[PDB]
Amino acid sequence: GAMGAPARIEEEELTLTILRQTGGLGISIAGGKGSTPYKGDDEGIFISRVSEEGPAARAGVRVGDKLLEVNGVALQGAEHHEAVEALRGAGTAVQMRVWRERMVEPENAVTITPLR
Repeated sequence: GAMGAPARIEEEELTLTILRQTGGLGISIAGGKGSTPYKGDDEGIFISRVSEEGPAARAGVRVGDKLLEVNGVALQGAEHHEAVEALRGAGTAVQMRVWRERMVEPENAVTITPLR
Protein backbone atom coordinates (compact mmCIF):
# COMPACT_ATOMS: atom_id res chain seq x y z
CA GLY A 1 0.00 0.00 0.00
CA ALA A 2 1.32 3.40 -1.06
CA MET A 3 -0.54 6.23 -2.80
CA GLY A 4 0.81 9.35 -1.11
CA ALA A 5 0.96 11.47 2.03
CA PRO A 6 -0.31 15.02 1.38
CA ALA A 7 -1.79 15.56 4.84
CA ARG A 8 1.02 14.52 7.19
CA ILE A 9 1.55 17.24 9.79
CA GLU A 10 3.58 16.83 12.98
CA GLU A 11 1.69 14.58 15.40
CA GLU A 12 0.96 15.78 18.93
CA GLU A 13 0.14 12.40 20.49
CA LEU A 14 -2.68 12.50 23.04
CA THR A 15 -3.34 9.36 25.09
CA LEU A 16 -6.58 9.19 27.07
CA THR A 17 -8.21 6.62 29.35
CA ILE A 18 -11.96 6.02 29.44
CA LEU A 19 -13.11 3.82 32.32
CA ARG A 20 -16.60 2.45 33.00
CA GLN A 21 -19.30 5.12 33.06
CA THR A 22 -19.96 6.46 36.56
CA GLY A 23 -23.28 8.14 35.86
CA GLY A 24 -23.84 8.39 32.13
CA LEU A 25 -23.35 5.68 29.52
CA GLY A 26 -19.87 6.19 28.11
CA ILE A 27 -19.71 7.76 24.65
CA SER A 28 -20.84 7.30 21.05
CA ILE A 29 -18.54 6.97 18.04
CA ALA A 30 -19.00 6.13 14.36
CA GLY A 31 -16.54 5.80 11.50
CA GLY A 32 -16.70 3.32 8.64
CA LYS A 33 -15.18 4.11 5.25
CA GLY A 34 -12.51 1.83 3.83
CA SER A 35 -10.92 4.50 1.66
CA THR A 36 -7.25 5.12 0.86
CA PRO A 37 -5.24 6.26 3.92
CA TYR A 38 -4.11 9.86 4.36
CA LYS A 39 -0.46 9.04 5.08
CA GLY A 40 -0.55 5.29 4.53
CA ASP A 41 -2.62 4.43 7.60
CA ASP A 42 -5.16 6.96 8.89
CA GLU A 43 -8.90 7.58 8.67
CA GLY A 44 -9.84 9.67 11.70
CA ILE A 45 -12.76 8.69 13.92
CA PHE A 46 -15.39 11.13 15.19
CA ILE A 47 -17.76 10.97 18.16
CA SER A 48 -20.45 12.94 19.99
CA ARG A 49 -21.26 12.37 23.67
CA VAL A 50 -19.62 14.43 26.41
CA SER A 51 -19.78 13.10 29.97
CA GLU A 52 -20.66 15.05 33.11
CA GLU A 53 -16.98 15.36 34.05
CA GLY A 54 -16.56 11.63 34.61
CA PRO A 55 -14.64 8.58 33.36
CA ALA A 56 -16.56 8.19 30.10
CA ALA A 57 -15.64 11.04 27.77
CA ARG A 58 -14.26 14.08 29.59
CA ALA A 59 -11.39 11.76 30.51
CA GLY A 60 -9.94 12.78 27.16
CA VAL A 61 -12.58 13.10 24.44
CA ARG A 62 -14.78 16.15 23.90
CA VAL A 63 -17.85 15.68 21.70
CA GLY A 64 -16.09 14.98 18.41
CA ASP A 65 -12.44 14.33 19.23
CA LYS A 66 -9.87 13.31 16.62
CA LEU A 67 -8.77 9.75 17.39
CA LEU A 68 -6.81 7.10 15.49
CA GLU A 69 -6.33 4.02 17.66
CA VAL A 70 -9.03 2.68 19.97
CA ASN A 71 -8.04 0.67 23.04
CA GLY A 72 -4.71 -0.05 21.37
CA VAL A 73 -6.46 -1.09 18.17
CA ALA A 74 -5.51 1.03 15.16
CA LEU A 75 -8.77 2.33 13.70
CA GLN A 76 -6.90 3.49 10.60
CA GLY A 77 -9.17 2.33 7.79
CA ALA A 78 -11.21 0.22 10.19
CA GLU A 79 -14.99 0.51 10.46
CA HIS A 80 -17.38 1.79 13.13
CA HIS A 81 -17.81 -1.86 14.11
CA GLU A 82 -14.05 -2.25 14.56
CA ALA A 83 -13.93 0.76 16.87
CA VAL A 84 -16.88 -0.42 18.98
CA GLU A 85 -15.67 -4.01 19.21
CA ALA A 86 -12.65 -2.63 21.07
CA LEU A 87 -14.75 -0.56 23.48
CA ARG A 88 -16.90 -3.60 24.24
CA GLY A 89 -14.52 -5.20 26.73
CA ALA A 90 -12.61 -1.96 27.22
CA GLY A 91 -15.77 -0.48 28.69
CA THR A 92 -14.06 -0.73 32.07
CA ALA A 93 -10.81 0.76 30.77
CA VAL A 94 -10.47 2.16 27.25
CA GLN A 95 -7.23 3.56 25.83
CA MET A 96 -7.74 5.73 22.74
CA ARG A 97 -5.15 7.98 21.09
CA VAL A 98 -5.72 11.43 19.61
CA TRP A 99 -3.59 12.68 16.72
CA ARG A 100 -3.67 16.02 14.90
CA GLU A 101 -3.65 16.27 11.10
CA ARG A 102 -4.89 18.38 8.19
CA MET A 103 -8.24 16.59 8.11
CA VAL A 104 -9.73 15.17 11.31
CA GLU A 105 -8.74 18.46 12.95
CA PRO A 106 -10.75 21.41 11.58
CA GLU A 107 -9.10 24.76 10.86
CA ASN A 108 -11.42 26.46 13.36
CA ALA A 109 -9.81 24.34 16.08
CA VAL A 110 -6.29 24.84 14.72
CA THR A 111 -6.66 28.44 15.88
CA ILE A 112 -5.65 28.92 19.52
CA THR A 113 -8.05 31.70 20.51
CA PRO A 114 -10.29 32.34 23.55
CA LEU A 115 -14.09 32.51 23.61
CA ARG A 116 -14.71 35.86 25.28
